[PDB]
Amino acid sequence: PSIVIASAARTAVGSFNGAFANTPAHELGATVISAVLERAGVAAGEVNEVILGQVLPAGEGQNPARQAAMKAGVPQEATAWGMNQLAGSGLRAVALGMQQIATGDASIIVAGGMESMSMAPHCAHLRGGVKMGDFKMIDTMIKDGLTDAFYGYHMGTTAENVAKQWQLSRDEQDAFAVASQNKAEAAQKDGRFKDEIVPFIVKGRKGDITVDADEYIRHGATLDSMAKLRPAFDKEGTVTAGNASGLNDGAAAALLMSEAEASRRGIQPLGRIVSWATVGVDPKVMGTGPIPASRKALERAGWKIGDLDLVEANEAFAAQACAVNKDLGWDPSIVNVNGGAIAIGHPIGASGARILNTLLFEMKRRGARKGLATLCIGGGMGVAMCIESL
Amino acid sequence: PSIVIASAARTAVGSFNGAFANTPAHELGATVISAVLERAGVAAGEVNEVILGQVLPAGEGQNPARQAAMKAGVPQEATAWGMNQLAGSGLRAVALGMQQIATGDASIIVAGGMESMSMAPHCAHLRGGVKMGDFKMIDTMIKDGLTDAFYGYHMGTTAENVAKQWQLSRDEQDAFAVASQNKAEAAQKDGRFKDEIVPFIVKGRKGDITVDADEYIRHGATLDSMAKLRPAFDKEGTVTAGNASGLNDGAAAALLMSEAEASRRGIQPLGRIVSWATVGVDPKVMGTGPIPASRKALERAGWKIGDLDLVEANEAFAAQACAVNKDLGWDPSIVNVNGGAIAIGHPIGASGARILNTLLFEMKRRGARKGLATLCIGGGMGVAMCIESL
Amino acid sequence: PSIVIASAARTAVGSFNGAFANTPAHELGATVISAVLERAGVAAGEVNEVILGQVLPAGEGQNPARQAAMKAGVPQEATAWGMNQLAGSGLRAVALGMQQIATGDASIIVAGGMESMSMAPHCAHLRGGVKMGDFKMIDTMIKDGLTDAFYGYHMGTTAENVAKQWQLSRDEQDAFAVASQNKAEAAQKDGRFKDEIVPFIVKGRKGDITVDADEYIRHGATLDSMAKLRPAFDKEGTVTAGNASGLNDGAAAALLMSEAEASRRGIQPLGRIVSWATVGVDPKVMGTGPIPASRKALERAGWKIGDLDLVEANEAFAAQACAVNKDLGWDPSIVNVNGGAIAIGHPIGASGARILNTLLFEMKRRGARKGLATLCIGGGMGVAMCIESL
Amino acid sequence: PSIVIASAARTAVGSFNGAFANTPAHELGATVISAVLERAGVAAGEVNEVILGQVLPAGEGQNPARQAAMKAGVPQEATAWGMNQLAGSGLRAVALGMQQIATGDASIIVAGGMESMSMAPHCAHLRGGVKMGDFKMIDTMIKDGLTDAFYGYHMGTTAENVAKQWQLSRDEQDAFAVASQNKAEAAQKDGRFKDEIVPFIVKGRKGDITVDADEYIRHGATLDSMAKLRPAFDKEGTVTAGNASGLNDGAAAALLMSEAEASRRGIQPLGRIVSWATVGVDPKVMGTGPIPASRKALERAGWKIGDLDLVEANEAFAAQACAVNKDLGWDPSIVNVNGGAIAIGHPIGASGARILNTLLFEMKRRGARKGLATLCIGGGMGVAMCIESL
Ligand SMILES: CC(=O)SCCNC(=O)CCNC(=O)[C@H](O)C(C)(C)COP(=O)(O)OP(=O)(O)OC[C@H]1O[C@@H](n2cnc3c(N)ncnc32)[C@H](O)[C@@H]1OP(=O)(O)O
Ligand SMILES: CC(=O)SCCNC(=O)CCNC(=O)[C@H](O)C(C)(C)COP(=O)(O)OP(=O)(O)OC[C@H]1O[C@@H](n2cnc3c(N)ncnc32)[C@H](O)[C@@H]1OP(=O)(O)O
Ligand SMILES: CC(=O)SCCNC(=O)CCNC(=O)[C@H](O)C(C)(C)COP(=O)(O)OP(=O)(O)OC[C@H]1O[C@@H](n2cnc3c(N)ncnc32)[C@H](O)[C@@H]1OP(=O)(O)O
Ligand SMILES: CC(=O)SCCNC(=O)CCNC(=O)[C@H](O)C(C)(C)COP(=O)(O)OP(=O)(O)OC[C@H]1O[C@@H](n2cnc3c(N)ncnc32)[C@H](O)[C@@H]1OP(=O)(O)O
Repeated sequence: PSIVIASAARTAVGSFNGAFANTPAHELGATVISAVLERAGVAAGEVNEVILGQVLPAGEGQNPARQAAMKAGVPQEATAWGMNQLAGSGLRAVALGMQQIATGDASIIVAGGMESMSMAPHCAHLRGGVKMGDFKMIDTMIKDGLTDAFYGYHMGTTAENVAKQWQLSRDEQDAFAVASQNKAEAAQKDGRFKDEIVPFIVKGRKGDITVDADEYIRHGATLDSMAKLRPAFDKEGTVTAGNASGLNDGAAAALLMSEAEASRRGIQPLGRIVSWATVGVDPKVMGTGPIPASRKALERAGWKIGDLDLVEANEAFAAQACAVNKDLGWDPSIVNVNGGAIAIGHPIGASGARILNTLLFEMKRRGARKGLATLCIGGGMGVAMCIESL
Repeated sequence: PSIVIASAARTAVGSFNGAFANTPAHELGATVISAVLERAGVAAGEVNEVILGQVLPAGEGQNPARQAAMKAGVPQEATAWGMNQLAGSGLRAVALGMQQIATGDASIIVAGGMESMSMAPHCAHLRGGVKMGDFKMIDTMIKDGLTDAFYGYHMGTTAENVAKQWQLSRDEQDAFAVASQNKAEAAQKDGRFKDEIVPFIVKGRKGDITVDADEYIRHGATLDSMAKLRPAFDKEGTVTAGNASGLNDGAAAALLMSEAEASRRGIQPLGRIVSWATVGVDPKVMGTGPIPASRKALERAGWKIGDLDLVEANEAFAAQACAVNKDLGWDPSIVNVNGGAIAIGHPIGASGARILNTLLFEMKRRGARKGLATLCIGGGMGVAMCIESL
Repeated sequence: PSIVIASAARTAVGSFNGAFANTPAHELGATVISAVLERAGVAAGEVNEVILGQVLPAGEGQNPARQAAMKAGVPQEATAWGMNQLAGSGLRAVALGMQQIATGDASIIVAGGMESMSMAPHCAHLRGGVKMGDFKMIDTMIKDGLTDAFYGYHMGTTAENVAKQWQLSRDEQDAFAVASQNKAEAAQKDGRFKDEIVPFIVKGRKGDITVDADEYIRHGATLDSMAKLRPAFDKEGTVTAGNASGLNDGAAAALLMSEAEASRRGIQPLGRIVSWATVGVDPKVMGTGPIPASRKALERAGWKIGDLDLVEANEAFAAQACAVNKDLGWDPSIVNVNGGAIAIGHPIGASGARILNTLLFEMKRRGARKGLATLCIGGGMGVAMCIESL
Repeated sequence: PSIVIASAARTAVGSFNGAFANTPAHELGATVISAVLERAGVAAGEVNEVILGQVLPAGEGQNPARQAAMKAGVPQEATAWGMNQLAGSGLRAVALGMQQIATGDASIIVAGGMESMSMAPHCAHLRGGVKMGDFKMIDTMIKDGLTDAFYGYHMGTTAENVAKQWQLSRDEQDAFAVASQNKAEAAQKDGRFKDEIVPFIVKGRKGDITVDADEYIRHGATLDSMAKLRPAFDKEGTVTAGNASGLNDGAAAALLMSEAEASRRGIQPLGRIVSWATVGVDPKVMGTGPIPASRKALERAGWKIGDLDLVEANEAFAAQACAVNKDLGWDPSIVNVNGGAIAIGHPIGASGARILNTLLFEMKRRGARKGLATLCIGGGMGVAMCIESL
């Protein structure tokens, strides 16, 4: 089996309670679904299944993947499901879809992720009844997204642990963050994100608004402004809101089919999926996940690390990002060339399809042959995928 | 590629706010994961991944499937993820596991489902705030489990749609339900759930309790107690509390590996998976999903309906189940031989694994060579899987 | 001016989530208003104002006093208002009614209090929105009723403060508590609450229930059952659920007019109000409020402590009740002759009026000439009223 | 007894979720208490009681009036209590305060009201429990403040009832409303609210903000702006957001003592309370309440309507204000000379004190000898107070 990405698309990443503050994930989803269909010239009638990574579905109704697909125009006869491996989710969905094709179960799959961290509700278990006493309304975004289920503290605390292990100074984390911002503002301005982004129309009462730019990138980001910030978790620590990514909203998708199918339709694919791997690590240092993941995927692809021409490695925190780069030893000048999530944002279930978008379109534009996408995963996991240009 | 269910276990299904009223899904999940390992004689450290269907994860912490796997002693090295195709989630998880092993990405998978409908919280989106006026706190079990996203109404209203299209009377669904209650009562007393069920220890403060029996089945179920119930959804309707399944809690799972590996380990498998399928249908008549999904599966196995020795066809509603039997035309004496969900319970994300567990242990008990398991899915889909004993 | 109490009534006192669990305070209020009118031979058309103490009006609608008055058939031309001096409220309401008559602003007032602790809601401020992080749903009963606003701790902690300053042992508190129960039981069995109580009909769907007995009084209370309880507020503390009053529902009221008006009508009044007083104390030892208030009220009446024939002093906690008795030195045999709040219950806003009811019917029964009613108030206050028989 | 108002003060009236959006009512209250004291040259140690009207206390903690008094430095020996007769509260507190002094129960009282509509929580009764389905989180400001308890509709509907009975056109209402804005604007710019307002410091993390000006008054209000609005309550109705008052925060108070005590201390009082009255009306036309109350107060004073030099009549709705003016026949040019609540706001429990404040400082400024303050009250009441200058 030879499976290709025929097309891909993503929304802009919206800031917490910004452009997409009242926009449900399945609407962002539906827009990306329509985009990948139109970009490859495949009708929505020909899609067999839609697979979407989503971490925070509380309150959005039955199977939001099926809602995304129906709104996109996919017919009732196809199928649609969601899945959750946290930040890994959106890239893992892409691997799952490839498997559907490889085992002769489907011809054409749309896979990716969607998230609205904005729209995540607060909740409380209330059936028994609260006879006496205050009770907590729990923020589901914090509880289901950002808190370790075993140790009970924030993901940023695991970033703290990774920093300590690898002895990464505050100045090393800030300098990395300022580079990711500077790279991102540069790509934005030079038009390097227009290709991958499909504009979203936010319908309203007193006017439609078109959103086509990443609103979380901060312009003119400087080391001095990074150095002014207070530590955000450990009170004499090194992780801040400046060297960690944010809470964001968006969606992203790819259309997969067999190489042969693409050639029958005259489609020029963005890449062939050569290998993928998922691996587990200690949850206290979950940011190490991408290391055994990226190395296992490379092993499956039969490739050496120096064979890679481009990498996209999710930047949840500057700490885990510096460490991952240090261990694997690949050339920093080929990693996150258009910036990473510290700058662009981290819409969790979507992020893995997001970075895959960035990779595929950058690989197309510089003529790169081989690349890899990798992310760390809360609870101690990593996921990775190798991509080769045709 | 030939993939087999080495082993399988489920919990008793508990009634709503009943035995597992304060038990999170991942604990019921950890208990079945450990039982599949034990029953097979496989060490937890040999498990590559745990895949669990779960529909209602709100408030349960990051990646509940990872929480289940970790409490069951599966090492940190392994991976876990959750997925949602509503009531088909648990069956689909098994197929996804199968796929992991057939694409050469894994050796040993634990797959199934888990659900606590009792532990599901109420929620509201409150980030923008509520400037003025009343607002609703939403039941996430109804909103995310039992309400159609497209038309707005309860799943029982779809069952009513199918009762009118297939012209099924209230005496025909009442007859169906009592028969299911009688079949499930006779099975329980006969000892025929003992093998599949693993006891679960409810940890309390004033005493542990060991749950090893389904508590939702009602004994001595009469047609008159059925015929004295007012309709739940349509006031001139046929669907009532008694001819529809309940709200339940439980978990259900299966250990997957290749046939060659089952033989190297000296494991005699419960069955070989031969084909599966999912298909979509008109959401208004979602209960019909199992018709095309069973047909596609049966065709992907090269089988005729006639070949089948045993079928488990989830009874969400008597209306949908009466209708599926009518269209397919298999012998109703080989369907849900030990009762159905009307009797037993319908723990949504878990139900598809549940009915697989009953199918496998019954097929072994009687000596049946071929089995089909199938379920309808909210939003309008079906899933099915063909099993063959060795 | 001389103001009399022409008539008085109270409902039975309901247990927390017991007989009155779903009855709003204003329906209790209305039954008592009707009763005081009937008992005096005064028509509702003659009432000028209704004044009701009430601590916990949240969720009850606009001005519950007006709702109570209107339901009892008091004409729209009358006025009605609520007030809050915490447990002082129902007694203060009577002094405020007496003031409207003394200043010539009204002729006939109904005053007292009403409280539904069971029907108190939980609440949160949600207008600004909750951008990120958990929030508490606050129990309004605990927050508005039972928590000190200055120090942040439960009223039971101020009882601990008093026990420590007055060196009152757990043994002494428990004996006081068991004596309260035993006196209240005896009084109930002997019929001594019959006169003061007006029966309340709790309307239902499957039948009405009449409630005319205090349900919180525990029959056969033992010293062993007080002695086994654990401290409720301080782990080396002495105050327990046994030697504190409970959380309760009820209403109580009195009909006030000038002495000259009672004589024109041919009414035999229950008592003349001779004096009242309210004084502040340190919040930390609020249970001491009755000391300065009783002494002030006695000064104003021109009476010595030894002149009193009967005293009702509210027993919020055994600790403060004991301290009050010690400081004042009145003969304990004339205090709370029929038990107090430890046994009967403490429906906050109604209690001041409840104990006045008990005092007036007992004075009448035994022919006592001079009486005092007093209560402590959260936030550090005391209220007292001197009554003389005619 | 002759009782005088020695001094008075109010905060600026804040807009809904505006300047006081996170300021509890008791904080606003404490500032006004300190101000009346400072203005009269009376020490906090001399105050016997504080009486504060307040409609919406839910969530604020035990007895907010005590909390306000304590914050202002009134000694623990003094007493404090809240009351609620709706928009009547803040004026009625003054009359209650006058009564304490007239019956010789106190010498120095601070009386007024406070309200934070912004801080009013949402609530639900959750004790019994919510077994299944959605439930309502009720806005306490609307339920307890603005909804009639007998008919279930907004106060705005009662305004429509009045407009209908009195045949008041939309253009007459919109003219009154624009006049009220234009008079308030003029008075604000001329500095006529300076004397009555005490500045409130809103303590902020990143800077304090001093609030000394009424923020709800619209500058340059046009008739065309009123004329374009949609009816707010009845779809062919006449009452709009423009010709109704708003939802607002504020506090207001007066220091009261005997005329002879003022003389001893050398205080030139703002006024002598000559009479007061409260009367009920039909709830359906509650806006007519000022008519019978103002006539009763004038009767009790021995004054004809034409003896009055200045009137303050609260403007809940233009409709009722117009009705009141037409029935009473007072010269409209002496009524609400500096604008009314349509322009300044309506902080419910504080409103009656706010209008008293305005009346006293205007009477002083122009040398008017005879004044009257009156307001309508939800549930069908009126309150009125007559003042004479010394
Ligand atoms: C495997 C995984 O994927 S784990 C990853 C999952 N995602 C996460 O864990 C998210 C991690 N981040 C978070 O949880 C949150 O965004 C936090 C806690 C770090 C920050 O949240 P907040 O406390 O609300 O920080 P916020 O975004 O407001 O920033 C704080 C201040 O720093 C400023 N700031 C941040 N970055 C910069 C910068 N580069 N330059 C200058 N100023 C900056 C902001 O403007 C802000 O100022 P303000 O509050 O006066 O307006
Ligand atoms: C794709 C899919 O899978 S769609 C399927 C998804 N599943 C569902 O939608 C679940 C459908 N069922 C439901 O929603 C609910 O069970 C309902 C609304 C139908 C009824 O449940 P509830 O409203 O919570 O009521 P409850 O479970 O307490 O039972 C109601 C009454 O019927 C009685 N009852 C129900 N069945 C029977 C029976 N077979 N014999 C005798 N009595 C019965 C109960 O004992 C109870 O009686 P009571 O009022 O005298 O105490
Ligand atoms: C000025 C003023 O007014 S301040 C006063 C205001 N009012 C108050 O502060 C009320 C004080 N009391 C309270 O707040 C509460 O009732 C508390 C916290 C003390 C106890 O509340 P709860 O959690 O409902 O405890 P609860 O009433 O169920 O009692 C606990 C146990 O003690 C037992 N108990 C209580 N009294 C007795 C007794 N006399 N004999 C035997 N057992 C007893 C109960 O039966 C119960 O037993 P269980 O746990 O085995 O079932
Ligand atoms: C006896 C008694 O005391 S009963 C009195 C008790 N109080 C009440 O009953 C309160 C009555 N008022 C209310 O309930 C509310 O203020 C309402 C329902 C009338 C309006 O409230 P809201 O829903 O928040 O509407 P809002 O105040 O935003 O006004 C709506 C629009 O009209 C506009 N508007 C308001 N006043 C004016 C004006 N004078 N000129 C021009 N436009 C105006 C606003 O700017 C707003 O425009 P926008 O939303 O595009 O920015």
